[PDB]
Amino acid sequence: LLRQELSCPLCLQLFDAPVTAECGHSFCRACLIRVAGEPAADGTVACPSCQAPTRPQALSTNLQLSRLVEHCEEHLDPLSIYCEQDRTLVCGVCASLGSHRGHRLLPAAEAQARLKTQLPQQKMQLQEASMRKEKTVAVLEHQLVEVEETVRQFRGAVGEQLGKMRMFLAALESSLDREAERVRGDAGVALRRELSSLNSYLEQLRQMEKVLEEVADKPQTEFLMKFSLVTSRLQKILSESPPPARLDIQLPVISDDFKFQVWKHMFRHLMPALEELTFDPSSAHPSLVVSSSGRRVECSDQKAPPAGEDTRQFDKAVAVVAQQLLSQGEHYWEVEVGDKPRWALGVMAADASRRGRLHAVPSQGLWLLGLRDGKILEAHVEAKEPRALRTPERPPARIGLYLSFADGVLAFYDASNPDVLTPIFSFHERLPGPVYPIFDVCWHDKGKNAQPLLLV
Amino acid sequence: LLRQELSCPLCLQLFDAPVTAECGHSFCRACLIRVAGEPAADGTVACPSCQAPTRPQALSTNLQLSRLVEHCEEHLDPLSIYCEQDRTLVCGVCASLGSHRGHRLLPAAEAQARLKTQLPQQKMQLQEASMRKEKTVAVLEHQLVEVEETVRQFRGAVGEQLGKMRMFLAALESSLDREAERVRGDAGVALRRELSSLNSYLEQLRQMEKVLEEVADKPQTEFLMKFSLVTSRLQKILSESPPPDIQLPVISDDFKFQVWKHMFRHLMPALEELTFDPSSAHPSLVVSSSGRRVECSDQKAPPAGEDTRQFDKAVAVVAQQLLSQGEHYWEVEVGDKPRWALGVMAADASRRGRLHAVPSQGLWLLGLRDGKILEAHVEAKEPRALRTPERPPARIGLYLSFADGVLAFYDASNPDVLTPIFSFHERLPGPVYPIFDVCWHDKGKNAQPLLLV
Ligand SMILES: [Zn+2]
Ligand SMILES: [Zn+2]
Ligand SMILES: [Zn+2]
Ligand SMILES: [Zn+2]
Ligand SMILES: [Zn+2]
Ligand SMILES: [Zn+2]
Ligand SMILES: [Zn+2]
Repeated sequence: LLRQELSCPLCLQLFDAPVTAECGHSFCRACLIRVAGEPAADGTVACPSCQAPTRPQALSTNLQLSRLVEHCEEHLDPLSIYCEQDRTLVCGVCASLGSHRGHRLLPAAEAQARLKTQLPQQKMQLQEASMRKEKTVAVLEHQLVEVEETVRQFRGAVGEQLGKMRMFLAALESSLDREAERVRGDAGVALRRELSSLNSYLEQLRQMEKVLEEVADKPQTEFLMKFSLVTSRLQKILSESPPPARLDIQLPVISDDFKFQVWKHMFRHLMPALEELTFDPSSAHPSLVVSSSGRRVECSDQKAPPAGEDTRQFDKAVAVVAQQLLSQGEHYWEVEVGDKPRWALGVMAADASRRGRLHAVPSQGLWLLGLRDGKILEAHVEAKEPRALRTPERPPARIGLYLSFADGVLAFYDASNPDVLTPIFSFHERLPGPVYPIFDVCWHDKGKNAQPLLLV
Repeated sequence: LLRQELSCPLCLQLFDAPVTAECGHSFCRACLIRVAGEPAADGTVACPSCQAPTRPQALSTNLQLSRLVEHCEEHLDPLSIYCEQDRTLVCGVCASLGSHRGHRLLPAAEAQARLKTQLPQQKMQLQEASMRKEKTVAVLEHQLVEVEETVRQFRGAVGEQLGKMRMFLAALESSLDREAERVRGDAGVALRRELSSLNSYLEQLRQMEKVLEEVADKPQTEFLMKFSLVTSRLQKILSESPPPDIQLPVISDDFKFQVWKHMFRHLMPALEELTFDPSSAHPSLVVSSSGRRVECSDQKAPPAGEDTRQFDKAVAVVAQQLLSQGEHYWEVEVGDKPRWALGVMAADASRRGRLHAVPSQGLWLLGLRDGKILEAHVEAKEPRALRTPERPPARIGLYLSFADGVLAFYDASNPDVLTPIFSFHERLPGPVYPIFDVCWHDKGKNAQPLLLV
């Protein structure tokens, strides 16, 4: 093992006084010194091999292998043959004795000729190992940068999740403390108006008391003069007898009901940017009259003219789609429905045969929903039969809708109060998209389906 | 026909030079120039009775008798006769001429004798006016203190309303970014260990290349030495052939909802480490663990006593303490309990007599029997129920605020978050007591141990 366990990959010197580390390794001194990079100034001097460090300040000087050691230094006979059964080089005397008296072999000259011939193949394996190690280096850089930049995206989402409600709270507190401060200004004006009034009154009253104290002993003429003057002024200020009442504030004060309604108002007012970039009539229909930037809809008393047959347009399906749709991000918009007693909403891809709303259900991804007669829901869902819902204790007025993607986050909830929305139903599952959601209003229907339909 | 401008009715002093201004009033200047309170030292422009735009240099004056005279002295006849149709006292010439040739009057003496008699009565009226002025000053101070203390309460509610979610967001971001930093540390440990490995590999590869470059032209002995050494080490490293992914739960797209869910939990109102009260305790509800955890067994119970603070038949529990301001939150578990009851009552109803005691007298009820048959009653014939959700119910949450009667108790099928399924709506003067009851064993299975906090 002079060349098997006593083979330093760095030195192959005359091994004596090996340095032992807490990793469980024995090695040489300058051989290990040849490794550069990490001095104790930058930190640990860990073993690059076995995940167990050892500082140069924890010397456990153990020379066990150096004392286990004992041309050739044993026979003056140079190393002679590499064993072909043991796969080991020894010297002729040291080989025949001990190790290699009983194996199969190949002669030394032939073996070294084989090696001197095969040299470039091992060099190619060397540069191939270098190529693989650099492939792994590139994987390392790509993985580390992808991780830290995904962290960049996550911390940015954190930043925006902060910013939404942070700016909301700042704006609400500022608005309402300025409201309170303007009430302060009004009350201050009132109190200083009464201040000026009553301050003039009492100041001149005490002036009057001192003046009468002086005038109590004047001759009869000016005596009566001042008497008449004071009589007139006192009768005037008693005619100006103001019957005063208190103020009776009705300022909305911080109770402990606010939390619910204010928290709904923020739950609504969480809203990213504008979606006032309108629709596409690419499959529009006859029976409707539109206005208000082409947005408010109804029907009128003019029979509707038919349309020539076209491939994309429906046979009769009187519905509407829009223009924009993405496959990333978030979007919001707001509508109202008025007194409309029957309508329908759903969504469809490029796959269905648009001409004909015959038997066609979300079984093929032809997603449906509708309602008749005020509140009578008809939920055609992944079952050929509709379902119903609540009859709420108040009529529904507006609608508001929002889209997020990764979960197929579809959102459409009533907004009968612009301060606060009220949920109706959702389906927490994913849709690939973007295909279009489509929305339908029925015909004139004798004028019964002819009452206005709002939007902004 | 007011003669009020004999002098200024608000100054009663020397030369005035009356101002005819756009306020609709006749003004002086020294009246409030010598005296502060409505001063020009800060830019005041208001009338103490109208508050109209007016400046002190719009003079349109009269100096008739001021230039004439230097006692009436318009005739060298002092004021002589008081007039009664107009309540004026003038001199014979100035009265009879013009003003007072045709009125009711008092010539000489009775009126001024009345005045000399009534002097102290008008002084007493002056004391009354002083008392009224002090009433108005006290109203001023009361308004000042109410205003500044309303500012106190509003700014304090603002501070705490900030602090709750401000500390919540800070804590959540800190916890999760430190979690991210620890994931960074893990990735750093992996990359630096592989760094040490591969840098040692390439460094000793460079050593091998330089050694072979130097030594490729040496004698055969050390040649064969190197041959065997490299053979052994290279077959060792080919045996050491490495045969080579974070699953971090990322934010969802509905993620905003769950973040709001956890905030809805950790809103952090006051803590209620104050459990039930055995002020009317009974046998079959054994309590332990600082009066928290309760059980019961198959040994019959001593019969009922009779006193003030004890129930009719209900072997049940009442509460110790309750105030009239603030908020109180808690989270509960029910185990496999299929039947129980909770409610609230005032100091008026009797705890004796198990007849149909109902919220008809404001004795508000809620209960459950037989697995999931909910029974929540108000003044009617039968208690009501609701949809029975599918995912198994585990835990409960409850909340109280006082001034608005904010009563709350909602499902918490995951203790992280509650979901509103059933509660009532009333404001109570209070504080009236919450009471709690568990029914019998029914072979043991109707009575299983109970917990809170
Ligand atoms: Zn060495
Ligand atoms: Zn030998
Ligand atoms: Zn051998
Ligand atoms: Zn004056
Ligand atoms: Zn005025
Ligand atoms: Zn006269
Ligand atoms: Zn008269």
